Amino acid sequence: PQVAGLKVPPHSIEAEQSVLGGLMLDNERWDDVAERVVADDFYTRPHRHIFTEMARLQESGSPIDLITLAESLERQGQLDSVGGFAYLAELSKNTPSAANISAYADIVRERAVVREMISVANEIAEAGFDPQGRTSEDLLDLAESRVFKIAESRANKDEGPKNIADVLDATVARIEQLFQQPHDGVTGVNTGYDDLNKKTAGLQPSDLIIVAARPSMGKTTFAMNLVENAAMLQDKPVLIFSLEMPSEQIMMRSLASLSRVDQTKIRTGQLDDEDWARISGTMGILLEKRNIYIDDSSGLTPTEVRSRARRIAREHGGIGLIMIDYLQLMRVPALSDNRTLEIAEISRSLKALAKELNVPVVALSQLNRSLEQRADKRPVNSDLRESGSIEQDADLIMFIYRDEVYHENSDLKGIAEIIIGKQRNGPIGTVRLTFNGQWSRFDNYAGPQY
Amino acid sequence: LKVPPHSIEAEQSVLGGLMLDNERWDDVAERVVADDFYTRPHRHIFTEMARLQESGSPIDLITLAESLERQGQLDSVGGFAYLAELSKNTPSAANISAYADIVRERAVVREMISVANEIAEAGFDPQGRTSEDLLDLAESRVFKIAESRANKDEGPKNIADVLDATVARIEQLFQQPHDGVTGVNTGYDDLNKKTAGLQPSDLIIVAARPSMGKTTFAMNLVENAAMLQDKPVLIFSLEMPSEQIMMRSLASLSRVDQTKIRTGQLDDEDWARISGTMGILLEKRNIYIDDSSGLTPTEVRSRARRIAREHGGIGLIMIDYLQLMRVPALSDNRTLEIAEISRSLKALAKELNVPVVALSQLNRSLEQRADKRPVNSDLRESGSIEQDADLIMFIYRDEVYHENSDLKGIAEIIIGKQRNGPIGTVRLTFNGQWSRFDNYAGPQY
Amino acid sequence: PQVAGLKVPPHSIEAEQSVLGGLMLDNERWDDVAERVVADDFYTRPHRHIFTEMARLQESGSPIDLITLAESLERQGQLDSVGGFAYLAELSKNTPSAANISAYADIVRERAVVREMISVANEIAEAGFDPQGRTSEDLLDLAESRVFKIAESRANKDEGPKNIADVLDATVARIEQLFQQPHDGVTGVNTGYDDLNKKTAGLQPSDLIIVAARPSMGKTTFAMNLVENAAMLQDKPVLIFSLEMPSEQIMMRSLASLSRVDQTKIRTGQLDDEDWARISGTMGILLEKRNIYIDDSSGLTPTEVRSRARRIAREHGGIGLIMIDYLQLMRVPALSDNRTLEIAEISRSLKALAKELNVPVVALSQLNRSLEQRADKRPVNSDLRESGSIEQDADLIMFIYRDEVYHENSDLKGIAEIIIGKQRNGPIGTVRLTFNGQWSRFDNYAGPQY
Amino acid sequence: PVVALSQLNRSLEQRADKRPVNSDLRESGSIEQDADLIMFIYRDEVYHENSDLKGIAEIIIGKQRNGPIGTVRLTFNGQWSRFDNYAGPQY
Ligand SMILES: Nc1ncnc2c1ncn2[C@@H]1O[C@H](COP(=O)(O)OP(=O)(O)O)[C@@H](O)[C@H]1O
Ligand SMILES: Nc1ncnc2c1ncn2[C@@H]1O[C@H](COP(=O)(O)OP(=O)(O)O)[C@@H](O)[C@H]1O
Ligand SMILES: Nc1ncnc2c1ncn2[C@@H]1O[C@H](COP(=O)(O)OP(=O)(O)O)[C@@H](O)[C@H]1O
Ligand SMILES: [Mg+2]
Ligand SMILES: [Mg+2]
Ligand SMILES: [Mg+2]
Repeated sequence: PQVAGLKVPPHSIEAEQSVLGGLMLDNERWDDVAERVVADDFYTRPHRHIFTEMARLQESGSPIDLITLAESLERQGQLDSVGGFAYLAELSKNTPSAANISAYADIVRERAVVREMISVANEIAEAGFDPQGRTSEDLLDLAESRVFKIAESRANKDEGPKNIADVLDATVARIEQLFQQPHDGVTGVNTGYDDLNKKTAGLQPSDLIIVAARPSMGKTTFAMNLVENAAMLQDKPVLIFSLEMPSEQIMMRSLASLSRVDQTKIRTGQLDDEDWARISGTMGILLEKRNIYIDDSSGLTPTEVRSRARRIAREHGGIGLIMIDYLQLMRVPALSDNRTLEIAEISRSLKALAKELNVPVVALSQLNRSLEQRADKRPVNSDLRESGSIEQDADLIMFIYRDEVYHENSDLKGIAEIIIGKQRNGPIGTVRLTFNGQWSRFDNYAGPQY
Repeated sequence: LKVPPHSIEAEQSVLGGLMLDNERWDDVAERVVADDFYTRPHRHIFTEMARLQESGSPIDLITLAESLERQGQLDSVGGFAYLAELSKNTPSAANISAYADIVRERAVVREMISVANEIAEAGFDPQGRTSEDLLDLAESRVFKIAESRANKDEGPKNIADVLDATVARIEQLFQQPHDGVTGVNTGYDDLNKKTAGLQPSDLIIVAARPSMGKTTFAMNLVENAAMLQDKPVLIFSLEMPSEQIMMRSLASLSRVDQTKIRTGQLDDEDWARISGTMGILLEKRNIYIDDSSGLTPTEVRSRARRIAREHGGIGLIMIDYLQLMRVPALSDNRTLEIAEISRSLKALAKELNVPVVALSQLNRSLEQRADKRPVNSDLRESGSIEQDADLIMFIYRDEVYHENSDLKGIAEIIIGKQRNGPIGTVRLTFNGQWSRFDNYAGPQY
Repeated sequence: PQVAGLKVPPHSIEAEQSVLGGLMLDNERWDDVAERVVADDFYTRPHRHIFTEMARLQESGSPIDLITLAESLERQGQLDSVGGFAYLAELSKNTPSAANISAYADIVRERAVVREMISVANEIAEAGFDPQGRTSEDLLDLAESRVFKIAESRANKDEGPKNIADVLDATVARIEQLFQQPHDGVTGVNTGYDDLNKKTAGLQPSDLIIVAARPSMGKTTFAMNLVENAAMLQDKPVLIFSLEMPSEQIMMRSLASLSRVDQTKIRTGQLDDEDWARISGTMGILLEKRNIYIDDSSGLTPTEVRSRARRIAREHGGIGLIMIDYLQLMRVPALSDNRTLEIAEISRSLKALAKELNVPVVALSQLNRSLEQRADKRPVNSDLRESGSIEQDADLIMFIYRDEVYHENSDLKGIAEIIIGKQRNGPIGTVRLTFNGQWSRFDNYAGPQY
Repeated sequence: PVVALSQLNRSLEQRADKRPVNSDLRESGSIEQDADLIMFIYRDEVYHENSDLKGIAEIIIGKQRNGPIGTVRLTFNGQWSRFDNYAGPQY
């Protein structure tokens, strides 16, 4: 009957059956499950054992679907204790589609934690009635312990609140490591532009830089210049998620910058021996390193972006930089109707990413026309209208004003000034850069002052 | 075999030995309170006799009976015969302290089992609550007994039991110098007077358009309250990691600009301040920091409980750029998200007897006003925090929105809400390269 | 075999042991169980009589566990007669969690109905075949009364529908008891504001008052003044649920208001002898009385509010006032997905409480900030957006406006007006009061008409 | 072989194209897993009038265990309930 079954401890075996075989079908969602779920949150011995195997093996063994699991279990030699491969095959039979997993990873936690807490309550009571030579303070410190042990068994790392001295020693090691080598003016990533390295103090390793201007001001060119220089200097990856334009134009413009010959003398082939030599030079010095990876997709969400980036992270080493062109595309199905909160959540998640990996971010944007009808037309932070979320999240913003698009009579055609709208860890101001942009590159401007 | 453990002749013994010796009253009262006992009549006896020991000394048999008649309560305690049974029996000696002690012990136990059973109830019939919103309940209810010393975790409170704590509060400060302060000192001799210190149950909110160093101000607060006070503090930087936080606070102390530190070059003049503040900070270990990515309020509560379980009790908190906080279940709608956040914050602070400091942000419908001082109706996040809070401090600083304006190197603290006091406005300075506001010793505003 | 297991009347015995095992192990639940179960709902006579004692004691003698029960059970001569002490120990030995009771008392009621219906069906049929020379008129009224006796066995004796004449006797007795004594215009509770009792006839005793405003008008002060006054104007308790802020501030405020001194002379300590005199007076008047009870809780539900209140009601006297502060914090978690239904639930439940005890209920609120864009700002029934159920349940609503926040050039300084906006018994109006908040109290205003 | 007809949730409706797929079949995968062949169906005379597919029926196949997937065209003359083959432009 049910009355004899009512004393049962809550357990949801059905989803617990589904989840294992669902991950046997796919090892791509495995991290989001490993975080949210732990062994003891499985009810019985065998499922728990199988998840133990499937969790330890991905530290070393990539292939865990059906049979390398048998190789593992052989190296443990615990055949026919969970039924071995017999009941394992009975399990691997199940959920041959396994579309999604999240709720089936959450209800486990619900039932597991509830069961555990209630066992604890039972213990507290029946201990209070059978005290066994004990007194209140000792009677109750155990209660503190058994209550706070639960979530402590689920926390994973020292992610918790850092004592002061640890972060202190970390920062002091940074100061010392920097004190060894020359100052360089930089405390992070270099951009090449020495005049910019001062104000910015170098692109810092934990931030969400933003760059912005109307379309034909060529912000995209500047972003590619940044990643370009940062790739040639470092011994470390970079990444580029260009959305609007596919990659076979990206690389043409990249060679236009690196190689200082226009697109037209490349797509055609009118290039002289010196020009052939410089194209071959950029080719050969990129070939040795091969830092860049590119995803020239159509439209994306931050959730996919974290996966695509962390895959590169685990492939080799910590990354050095990221770029994102024309931010406004990156969707979110939840708020596909509204836009304000959409941009808010985008910026939020990208900040979270950049902190999750301790690496910078570039992330461009568009502006609103209305600065046209101000008659000075110089950008300010009020101009880009996205509810001003980015004006809060961002550790850095800067703008571009190429003089020649609006005015032509003026003599400063071909010069472009950067405006730094806001910076967290420094001052604001401006700089002056120059533009020989039939091959899409900026360079320094060693003129008189501004 | 099993029973909610009560002793019942110890109780009668205490009542009897308390009747004949009216003076034997503080030795008891320091150990026992009405709800500590088991039955109803003995409680009402105890509290009426307390009412009599207000002034009336003689309380054994007859004056008690007469008062208890005046409240019209005789014979609901048995009767006058059952009463005189007590003075008849138990002429015992002064083995009275340990009686009250064991009775208090039994009461603590009974309370413990009651809590455990409530936990089991809410484990079986959660009423849509998940586990996250359930461990919160459990840990709170247990912690309230474990930390607390008055061991009456839940219930209403009759008044005398409240006035005792109130007047102990009003007592302890007069002995020390009061100095206008109650709670925490910010170190700013003008703000202390408009505030009397960050009172230890209140949700403070800071609010400003970004480039104002509100982050800097809050760091300055927790810093000064880390050194003056001798209890922990917490700093949650959802805005940025701790390697920047450390440089900034250390800079604020040593009065050396950041651009010199991270550059890695500096003078003996500066080393003599760095080493010092390092050591003075290190021989306390006040601080704890968390450089997380995205937090719920429940995680905040959890971490805080574990801290105070370690040792003593915290005294200040700082949360950073509150809009990042997201309770995931209601991520689809934003207003209720903010409301639940602020609710949880308030209950946290009230639970631990602390202040809280929570930064925020503002809507840009103020810039077109052409005056640009903030006020209450400027922040549009449903106004869910305007109703929850106790203290607010907007910030304005003229040398952003103008270059030539003749208030250079000055900010100001526009207060817009005060739960226990009045409002005002204050003048402070800003030297943004070593990141510390200072007092404005000058004319008024 | 099992076939002969079908003619048995349905019953449960393990649940019947487990219930009593929990109740004997814990007294906190008797409300719920007695709100689901009655003596005859059990199977046999012993467990019936046991439940009889375990209710009839908690009527007056609260404690019922194992031996405080047996000490009464003996005096009716029933030891070693309903199972006895040795067997009765079994019930307290096993199931020492008291983990679930309510479920283990639902099914008993189910089977009890299912059995007391069938025992009636058979007893109707056999008489329908053994008519005894009866006639239908003498044969169907018994069946009526039989079927209805089932539901009568459960119903509490004093919740049914009353006749006109008894109610009318109560009414005339009320008017009589009034005319034995002056009237003062009051029909219940007094406040201290004679300007208010005329439009209100006092706080009536079975209602849901609401006191709504913008943040800084001072509603909290007003409610505290009300309960503060009704303390000394009565010989009967009160309650407060200061969900907003804890006791050590509330009592400072209350004390101060009673003694006409500012808070800033207490917590500072720069005060006079006249001061301490007026302090000790109100102190020694509060403590010779023992009316008030306070609850510095954090977050609550009506389900717990009812329990905390009824504990007070059953301990001593019947309460005569309540206050609840900053209502919005009251969680009822099942609905927290939504808010409109949440407020509807709370209002519904508080109304039901107040009427279940025949007492008033102050309860505060907040107003949405829509009025600001109107330039009149005198609040009205339309600007509170909390499902508008509070606009329906309430037998009274009294907003608060106070010009010297919005304007500062005021011809209307130190004056707070009370915009009543709804009434269920009297008429509407508007009251004019004065404010001097450095000690947080409102006062009368002997002044011009309006 | 065994034919076994079935029905579809209206969950497909709001998609603005309303051609079925496998995931449109909300049946806890109870036959998306325990099947060998599927052939969803569509007929554009239903959802839209200005669709230039008057008298068209297409056999959408979200799955075939033993072979390749596809997408196929037929006609429809429901006035006596029969399908024919399509001899027109390709697909
Ligand atoms: N053949 C060319 N002649 C002149 N300018 C060029 C040529 N090719 C590229 N550019 C410059 O490169 C810039 C890149 O701009 P664009 O890619 O449109 O910016 P965004 O990516 O923001 O749209 C252009 O604004 C343009 O002035
Ligand atoms: N080293 C520095 N040199 C010059 N200005 C600085 C320096 N550090 C900070 N600032 C200024 O101080 C302000 C601090 O703002 P911040 O602390 O980020 O508060 P918020 O997070 O609200 O912007 C910035 O506007 C910045 O311009
Ligand atoms: N100690 C004080 N001195 C001067 N004014 C005060 C003091 N305490 C409170 N006030 C004023 O009186 C008001 C009290 O109302 P309050 O309790 O804040 O109502 P609410 O809970 O609705 O905010 C405050 O808003 C404040 O303006
Ligand atoms: Mg572009
Ligand atoms: Mg900040
Ligand atoms: Mg209030």
